[PDB]
Amino acid sequence: PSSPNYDKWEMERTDITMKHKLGGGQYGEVYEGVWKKYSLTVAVKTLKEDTMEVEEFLKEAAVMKEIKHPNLVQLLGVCTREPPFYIITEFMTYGNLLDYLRECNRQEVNAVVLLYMATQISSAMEYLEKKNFIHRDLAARNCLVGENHLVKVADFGLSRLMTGDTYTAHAGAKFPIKWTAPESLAYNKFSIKSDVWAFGVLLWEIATYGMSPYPGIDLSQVYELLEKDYRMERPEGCPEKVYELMRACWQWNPSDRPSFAEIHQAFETM
Ligand SMILES: CC(C)(C)c1cc(NC(=O)Nc2cccc(Cl)c2Cl)n(-c2ccc3c(c2)C[C@@H](C(=O)O)NC3)n1
Repeated sequence: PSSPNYDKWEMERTDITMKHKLGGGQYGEVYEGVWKKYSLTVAVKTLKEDTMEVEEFLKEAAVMKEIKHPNLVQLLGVCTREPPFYIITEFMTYGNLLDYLRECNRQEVNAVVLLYMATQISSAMEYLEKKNFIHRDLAARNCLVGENHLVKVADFGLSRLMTGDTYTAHAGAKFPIKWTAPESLAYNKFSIKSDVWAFGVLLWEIATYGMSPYPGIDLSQVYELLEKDYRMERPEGCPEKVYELMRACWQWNPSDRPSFAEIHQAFETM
């Protein structure tokens, strides 16, 4: 603290022991680490080369210092002095939520756990809304599961890392089409209300244990279908009030969609 200039986030590289990369590789340069002096497992995001990709890294770190919520990824410290630069967060032990849902025992991860996981996310988004932060890529793949069904919303920059049809072209721009609000597809602008759309698809994800949205529909077909008022059907075993919440998040006009504050209230009140 005595230091005049000072940064409470900056700390010692040699405190962290870096293990192998996470999620094999399809989540980018994010590593398992141990912060030995605390016996804490961590997730470390590094930056190689001299590069001027450096600007983004420092944006990310500056965003994360602002964000403080039990259901949002939490910055534990950084290393910016010398290469590689490090962003350090707590390791969520069960990995991403999509795979967690797909690979889980449904008796242990039963319907109340699903609804508890959904309430955690809605609460995270309530906080972000209050902060006026637009997430832009909300999806199970960007949520993380920790101990005892703790869920945290993150953003792994997955549009530049995932191969396949998750991120695709629509009218000459790139989108995770299945999570994308119609006005975002058509006008390439985003809002908290477009995150609300994403939230409704994420709900459907949770409710189906990680099925790919719009089954039976060709991707080139979703905009036209949404415009004709097609929406996904209620998943098997999904609570009536949860499906109604989905259908509200998927109102054509952004102004008819609930706020996240309202979405959380629906969870409290259901
Ligand atoms: C809104 C909120 C969910 C709080 C969030 C969380 C992160 N970031 C993050 O969750 N990062 C992370 C995840 C797991 C493990 C680690 Cl070690 C980290 Cl650092 N951002 C974030 C901020 C800025 C940037 C990115 C991500 C990604 C990066 C890119 O364009 O590629 N551009 C800048 N916004």
